[PDB]
Amino acid sequence: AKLFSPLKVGAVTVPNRVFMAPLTRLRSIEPGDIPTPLMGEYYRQRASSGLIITEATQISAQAKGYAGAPGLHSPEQIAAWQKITAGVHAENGHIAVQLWHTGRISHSSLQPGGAAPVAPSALSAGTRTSLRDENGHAIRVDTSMPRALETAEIPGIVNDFRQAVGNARDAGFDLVELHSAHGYLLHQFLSPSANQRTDQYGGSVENRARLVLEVVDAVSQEWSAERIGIRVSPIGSFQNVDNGPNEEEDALYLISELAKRGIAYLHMSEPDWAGGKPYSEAFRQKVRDRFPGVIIGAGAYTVEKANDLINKGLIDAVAFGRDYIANPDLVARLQKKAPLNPQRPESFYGGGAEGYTDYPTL
Ligand SMILES: Cc1cc2nc3c(=O)[nH]c(=O)nc-3n(C[C@H](O)[C@H](O)[C@H](O)COP(=O)(O)O)c2cc1C
Ligand code: NA
Repeated sequence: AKLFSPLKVGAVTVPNRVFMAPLTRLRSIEPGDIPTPLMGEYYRQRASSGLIITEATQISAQAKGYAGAPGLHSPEQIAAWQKITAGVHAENGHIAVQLWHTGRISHSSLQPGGAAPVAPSALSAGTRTSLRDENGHAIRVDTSMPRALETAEIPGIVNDFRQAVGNARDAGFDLVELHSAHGYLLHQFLSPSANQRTDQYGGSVENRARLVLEVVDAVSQEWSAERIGIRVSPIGSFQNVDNGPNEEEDALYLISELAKRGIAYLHMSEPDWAGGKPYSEAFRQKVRDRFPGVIIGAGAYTVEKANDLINKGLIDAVAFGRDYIANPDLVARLQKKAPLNPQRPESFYGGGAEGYTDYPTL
């Protein structure tokens, strides 16, 4: 029953702890990377969630690495998001925008001027991203070799997160979630496998965490620390980005730095979903010891797991991913122990209403 009780999340009080994890769906309008009324209906259908966390959204045009992913850096984008947030709030829902810079998980055809994408170091991501073929359908393509950011360019990255959070506030969102996970730009700097820099942003864990903490500080001053959430994936390997040979201690360092800044929540994307070893309770307790604020757990969660960890005080809420794709009233289904619709993975990425707004309620 506690999974269905209210929770204060920074400045915002949500009615339950069944959260919608951020899910890239690649249905935005190109050119311009504009959210659509169809996306608004998708999110409106899921506003019984205690907190919707949007698909990852570009902080700038440079941030783009997927065709079809939305932006929050242009007046067109802001206007369209404003209708989405209004739609969710008119269902008495709550909504946070996940903000990313994709870094080296990108393609030069998606970048301003067709230039190479940026990263902490000029090292191939060794993975693929999603473009659109001439008929508008998602296709997987090798990422482009990135250019290493100059030291003097790091403030511009911070400044672009800062402005994007300003726009998130103007656009009506309740919170923002910094995307510091899954091998995108912030995680690239955190990871010794993607970051081989020789300036103050590479090497030691203090140098590697510096950018993400500069971002947290800037966006907290732009809006408020109690409006800032962050998603991390600091244990295991994700999209070919690992967390180095001291991953547990390094993770606990970052978590303690985040706690010092009073942020609204810590959202941990666990490896049990991808194919790694799941968090031990001893690790979870070390996290909790360092982070007394809201912790969101994610990745292959049962209701059993959710109750267990919530009743134990180790997490405060759970973000459901694929089950939210297929079940707009997931909250009701979980309370009533009803069954779930089956997922149609062939329509997760790209397309239109089918596999998106056409999953039914009880
Ligand atoms: C289609 C799809 C899109 C996703 N998009 C994002 C994203 O934009 N940002 C992010 O942080 N995680 C993203 N994820 C990871 C999920 O948010 C989630 O954490 C993961 O799938 C495991 O949780 P689950 O077992 O409930 O699906 C995505 C996953 C899927 C399947
Ligand atoms: Na040089």
